Amino acid sequence: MKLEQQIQRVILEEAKALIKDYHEYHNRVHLESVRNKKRLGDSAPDKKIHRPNYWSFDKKFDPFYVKSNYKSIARSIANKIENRTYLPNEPFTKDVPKPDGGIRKVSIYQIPDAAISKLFFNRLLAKNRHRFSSFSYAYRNDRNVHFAIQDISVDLKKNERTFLAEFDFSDFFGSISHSFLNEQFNENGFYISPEEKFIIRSFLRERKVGIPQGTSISLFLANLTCWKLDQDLEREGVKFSRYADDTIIWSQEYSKICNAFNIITNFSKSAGIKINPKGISLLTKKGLPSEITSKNNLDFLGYTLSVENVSIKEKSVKKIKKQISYILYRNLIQPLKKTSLAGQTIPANDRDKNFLIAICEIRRYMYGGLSKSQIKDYLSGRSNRLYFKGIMSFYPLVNDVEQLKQLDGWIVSVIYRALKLRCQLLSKWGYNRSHNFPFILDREDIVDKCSKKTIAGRKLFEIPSFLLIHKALQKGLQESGIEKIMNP
Amino acid sequence: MKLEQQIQRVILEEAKALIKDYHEYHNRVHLESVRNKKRLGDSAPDKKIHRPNYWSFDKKFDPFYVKSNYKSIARSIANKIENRTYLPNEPFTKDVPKPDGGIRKVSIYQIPDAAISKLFFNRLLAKNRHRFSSFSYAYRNDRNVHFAIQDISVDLKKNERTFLAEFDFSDFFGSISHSFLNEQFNENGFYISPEEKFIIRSFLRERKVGIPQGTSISLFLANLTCWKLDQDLEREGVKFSRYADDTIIWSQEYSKICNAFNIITNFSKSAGIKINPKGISLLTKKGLPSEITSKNNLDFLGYTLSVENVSIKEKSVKKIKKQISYILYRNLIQPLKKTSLAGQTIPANDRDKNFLIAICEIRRYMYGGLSKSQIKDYLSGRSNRLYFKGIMSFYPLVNDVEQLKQLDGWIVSVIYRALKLRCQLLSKWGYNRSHNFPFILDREDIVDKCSKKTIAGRKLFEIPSFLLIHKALQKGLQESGIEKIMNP
RNA sequence: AUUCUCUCAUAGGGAUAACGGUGUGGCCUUCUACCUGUUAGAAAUAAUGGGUCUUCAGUUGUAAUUCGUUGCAACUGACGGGGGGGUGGUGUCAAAGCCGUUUCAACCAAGUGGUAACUUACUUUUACUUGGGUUUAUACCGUGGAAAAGCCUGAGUCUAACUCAGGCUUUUUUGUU
RNA sequence: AUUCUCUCAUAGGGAUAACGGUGUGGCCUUCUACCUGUUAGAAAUAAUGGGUCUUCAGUUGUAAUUCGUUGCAACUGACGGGGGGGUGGUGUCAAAGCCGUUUCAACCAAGUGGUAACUUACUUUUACUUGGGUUUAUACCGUGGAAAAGCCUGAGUCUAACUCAGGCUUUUUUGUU
Repeated sequence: MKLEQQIQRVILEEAKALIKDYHEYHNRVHLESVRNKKRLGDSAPDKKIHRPNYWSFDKKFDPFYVKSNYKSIARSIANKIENRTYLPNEPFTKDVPKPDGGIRKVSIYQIPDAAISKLFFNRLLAKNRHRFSSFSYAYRNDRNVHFAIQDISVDLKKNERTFLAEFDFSDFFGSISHSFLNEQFNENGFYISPEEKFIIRSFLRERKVGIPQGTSISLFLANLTCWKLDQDLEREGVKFSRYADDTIIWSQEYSKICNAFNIITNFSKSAGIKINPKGISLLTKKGLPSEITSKNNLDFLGYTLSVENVSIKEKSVKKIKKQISYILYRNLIQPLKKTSLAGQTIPANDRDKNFLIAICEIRRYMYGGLSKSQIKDYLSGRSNRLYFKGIMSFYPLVNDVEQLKQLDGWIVSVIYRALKLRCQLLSKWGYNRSHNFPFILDREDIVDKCSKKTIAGRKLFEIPSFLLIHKALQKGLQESGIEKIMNP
Repeated sequence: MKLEQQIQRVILEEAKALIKDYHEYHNRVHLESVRNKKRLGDSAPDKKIHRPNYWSFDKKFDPFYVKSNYKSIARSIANKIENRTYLPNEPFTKDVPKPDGGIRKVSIYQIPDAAISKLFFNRLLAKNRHRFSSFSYAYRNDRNVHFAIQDISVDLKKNERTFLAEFDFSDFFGSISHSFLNEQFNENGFYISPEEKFIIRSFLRERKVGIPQGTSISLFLANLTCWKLDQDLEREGVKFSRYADDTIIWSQEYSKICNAFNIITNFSKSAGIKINPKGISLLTKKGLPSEITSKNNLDFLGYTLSVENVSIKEKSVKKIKKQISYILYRNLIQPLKKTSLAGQTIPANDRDKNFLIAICEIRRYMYGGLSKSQIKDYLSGRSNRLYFKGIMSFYPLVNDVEQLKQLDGWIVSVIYRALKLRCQLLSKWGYNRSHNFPFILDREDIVDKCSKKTIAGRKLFEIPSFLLIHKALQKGLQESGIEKIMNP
């Protein structure tokens, strides 16, 4: 297995995956444009298939070109690696505003360079896995971050008073002396072959200072740089998790968190670059007071973790409500707020097709398309497996039944109100349909009536409920674990 | 995928693997009996193919029978699990003397019971991995124990003064209250489904107190039982590793290790059972003195780990010397110490076939059959891969060049002496062969002369050297990691 | 050309129109309680078309119990928010409260100084689609072929005007279907 | 029978001799520096049969250098234990030492009170074999078939002795080869 063959394999697979993604993109756009023509009638806009802009910045960004000449590309890359002259091209970078007001520098390396990064740094991470800390993650969408969440959640329950502290490592990775990184190469038992060291130094040479964030090589260089910080924090007895440019350190003692603050400062001085807290607080059982500045809720990604429950962050709930509300608006209000209703099917005969489309869209967003019969078959024992998709697949550790119950109420209320305004607009256009099924149900009757309706023998009107799929999530986490439900 | 199909799959694979092992056993016995006939002439004994004795204690121990009726076996097992009446049969247990004077209770569950144990407890371990400690192992032959060794080794180098302590958990697992285990079932974020809880309780019910050791279910129940001991020790800042019924806890502080002793005692009291040290010492750079009782070497499995190097334990070096010495004795001395030399080829014509057989046996035991040309091809860059087998595959973390150099000298000296006694015995029989190649070389000439000799164009007389394959092992650890060399 | 093939190959050459995918339905097969017409049939069932619950907690009875708990009834306790404006009881010495009655509100909004819009969208990542595989129809990205229309340039007769040649843009059918 | 197939199946029924593997060599193909006969051949190489090194550290010169370091020479520094008995120099006021010279020792043994044995072996596990896959020969575990020998039991003539039937043990060839 020569290096050229490995490069050819990896580059071909990366380009093939990107080509499959583009194909599915334009196919999806066409299907959506068919449905949008049906929805918005003549007013419906026309399809506009885009191509990722960076594809034109360089030809090796474009997956199709790379697939065209991946053998030559890999041939030259292999020669460059063997002659120790390889240097990755410039990543197409785009700095993006962050909610704190900073900039998250997105970096897209060209397909050959990203293929090399995966091929080498995945091997390095696999071979040095036991040398790294437990909860170190590179992306904030990393599925395995949920394990860290679990840990903190468990502690926040068992420890009824936990001192926490949060930190931002953005400037560390933006400007970390490459000398420090190169010093760490032969410490802590790391196994980095000479060629792997050359590739590391080459990706660092294409850069000048800092580690490229949100990339294949991010996790390795981050763990390699932060190995001593992890070791000191582990000796202090503090528990910690780094995700992307954030770090959370929790303990049952105040002295420990203060000593961790000192450790982080000393490691920053050793690095020649500073780490700044977002900073320090105490989480306690709700109702119980606190001595230091305290907060009874911690925002960990899309989770609010408290000593009592794990819930969905308020921003995540607002986003879920935004998506459901826009589904109902797009399907039941927007088409009827257009200048003309030419080619827009009007609800009649006790059938509103737009309402079926909206309910199914909400079910896909929430359940993934599961029926309440399927979820109950899984919850009873009839079914030995349920596919977990939709929004709740991203919040598998939620255990706040009240939040889900409130969202159920909100879904029903918004369905009623949107249907009511749809009736109002329809009557404005000239169609009186208040007596028809979609518009006659009271809010306290929508769920029952919809549960009873059946089209094609399948109950496709049942209003999706968060609590049912939450029960299913709990059973599936007691049966498979986080990893299985997050990815099947 | 129904439970019966899963059970059939696992039982069939277990039985099939055991049948493959037996087939290879008797085939090896035949090949060895051919070679032994050629070696010991008429005095060579006759073949005696055995069958594992426990196969006759019950018919479900025998792989052939289990393969005969694995469908009915799995059918009944699945019904028993679904009706919550399944109880594993009695393991064929055999207490064995331990070097400390204790008894290691070997337990072999019947093939269906062991297949169920794997099927369920491997799933449990996979789904609760991140809830367990890093260096927790069930068997002392577990390959991954080497990672824990790496950790301690690294610390013992970086920390030039390390307080260590060792403990024996044998009585803990021999008698642990099953109530304590059952209490831990719903703590620490563990995910144990009701059926997995039933299987755990069933294997515990077949037992009365204690966890069956050296079994598929050992690691899960041990980690589930010791999870609070691990959490307490991790909060104390002590690092630790449990392997089978042993635990090593190390720190850079004396207070920490004493507090760990207190933690272990408290956990013992909570368990209703005592954990006793083998106990406490300081490892320091050689030459430097110590306050407390100190030792500059720690025996971790077949390793002696010191602040300066990782070496092979003295018992392991004795075992290696025993194997090499017996190879030379069996091939070059034993045949000639028989009553008659009927059918035993006598060295002549400057060719001793027995010496070729012995050198090749030593090469297999040491290198795995590698030629020095192959190892140097790998060490130069010519070859991109070398298979790592033989004795040194079990000691991949050795970095003591002096020990290997001394073993090289010992190999050459023993070869010279065994060949000399072979010449003496041959002359006693009537064959004068001191002038011939095998018996004319001085000890300072054996390696060179043998290196030059070639049969079939391949240098099969070269005296195997530990230092060459040690260099190869270091390169393969910097190129692949522990896991890759340990198992290809 | 995103196909196929050559160059000591992160770039350049050629040769052919194909390659790569998407929704629906079909078979295969993974797992799926009960009651039912009506088709076959001798009560063994299968495809079909209609319907019901299916979860969690406690109490009690019962059986096992290695003293963690476990199977079965069978009774109730939850199992679809919040807010604004009016309005009845409560429920107190007033009043918080909290029971219910009607209207308003597509969401953010239980809020902004104000409240609309938006899904190929905003974004620290807010990210994914209906167990696995394969073929009748409707398709899709690019490329190729054909036609039509418009514009520009050049040439011949030449006042006009007509004809031809080249280039550019747009729109339609197909070989993958 | 360890093969194939049936029983509401951790157990029982049947039907056939096969099933499951091992060493060697062959092709396929994964990676492999240099110099060479002698076979083909027009110097392009291929199968073959002989040979050499291939690692690490420092110094110095040189080129790059984001100031971690990196490519290339080219010089030396290691790159095959220990012990017992004699014996020479050193190397000191003696002496430890430590240079080398010869003998003894299969290992443990640089030790036990003593020193032999052992590999289907001892054992806390001291545990594995030659990159992946497949077919000419030599085989293997079990099972089946055939023959021979020995022993026991029963029956017929019966003093003996002979014949037949049944059971048990052992050893040899084969269908997988």
